[PDB]
Amino acid sequence: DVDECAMANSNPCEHAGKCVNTDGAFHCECLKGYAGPRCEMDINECHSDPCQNDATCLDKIGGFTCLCMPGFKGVHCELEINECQSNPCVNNGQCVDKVNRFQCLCPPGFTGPVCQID
Ligand SMILES: *[C@@H]1O[C@H](CO)[C@@H](O)[C@H](O[C@@H]2OC[C@@H](O)[C@H](O)[C@H]2O)[C@H]1O
Ligand SMILES: *[C@@H]1O[C@H](CO)[C@@H](O)[C@H](O)[C@H]1O
Ligand SMILES: *[C@@H]1O[C@@H](C)[C@@H](O)[C@@H](O)[C@@H]1O
Ligand SMILES: [Ca+2]
Ligand SMILES: [Ca+2]
Ligand SMILES: [Ca+2]
Repeated sequence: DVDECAMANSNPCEHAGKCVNTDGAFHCECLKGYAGPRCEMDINECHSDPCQNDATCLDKIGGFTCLCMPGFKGVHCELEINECQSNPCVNNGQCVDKVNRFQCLCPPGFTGPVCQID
């Protein structure tokens, strides 16, 4: 048998996989996110569709990241930002939290996006 893990100048496994010599061939212990007989395959962690609310899943090494639609947040984009948190309405306007925006319900006699015009 040839020791592919010892006689090699560089790792015969891909992606820093750990070479384990066997009789007639060799084995590769793959790090997280890699698969295949030589760890050559990058696992697509986005195949399970983890991102919610029409977010876009980007495949990463041993994981993923979600690009949220505007107005959403969280690991899976499962939360909605509350644009009313900053108290945008003035003149005692009531703030309604929408997706990626707020709406100020103004008391009669006031207009404007945040009820700033008497
Ligand atoms: C397939 O969908 C799952 C829904 O939650 C998701 O967990 C899976 O994600 C992975 O799990 C969480 C993250 O921390 C890991 O890095 C990732 O492998 C997804 O693949
Ligand atoms: C927080 O308040 C500001 C105005 O002060 C507004 O621009 C933001 O949209 C709101 O979320
Ligand atoms: C991925 O990103 C999200 C935010 C949406 O714009 C999708 O349409 C896109 O494919
Ligand atoms: Ca061998
Ligand atoms: Ca991946
Ligand atoms: Ca919102």
